[PDB]
Amino acid sequence: GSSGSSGPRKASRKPPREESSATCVLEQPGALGAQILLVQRPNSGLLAGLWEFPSVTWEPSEQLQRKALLQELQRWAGPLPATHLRHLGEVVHTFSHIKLTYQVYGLALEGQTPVTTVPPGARWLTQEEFHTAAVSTAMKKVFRVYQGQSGPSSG
Repeated sequence: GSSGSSGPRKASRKPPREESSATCVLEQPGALGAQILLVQRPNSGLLAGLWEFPSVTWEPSEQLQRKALLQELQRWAGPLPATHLRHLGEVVHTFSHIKLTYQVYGLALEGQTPVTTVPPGARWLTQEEFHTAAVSTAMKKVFRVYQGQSGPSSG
């Protein structure tokens, strides 16, 4: 009985109070070692026009979420795996009179083919580059979480 509506983007009807989204972290091997991807929103104003990992609307089904979750990612990079995707914890930030629910997702290319492609709305930075990057707390929290289950060690 999921009450409330998801995706206040459309015609302003429901309050932001109920806002859920599923963000994922895309990483790929490089000369240095491994760099992640960071996209910026066209929005302008408060918490608008900032850099942060790509995300998609919230899905009730553990499958629908991952499915669409990738769709977006592809829009930026392109070829995105499926099995490599795995949910790693979550990030829920409580605002003054609002409640946001971000789903932390990790996705890295063990040894698959690179993307060597990206639109003018997405930039490929490193792990140390992201931090210094202007990112909203919410997002900054998703990273530390994604780092958890992630290591170079064999697999």
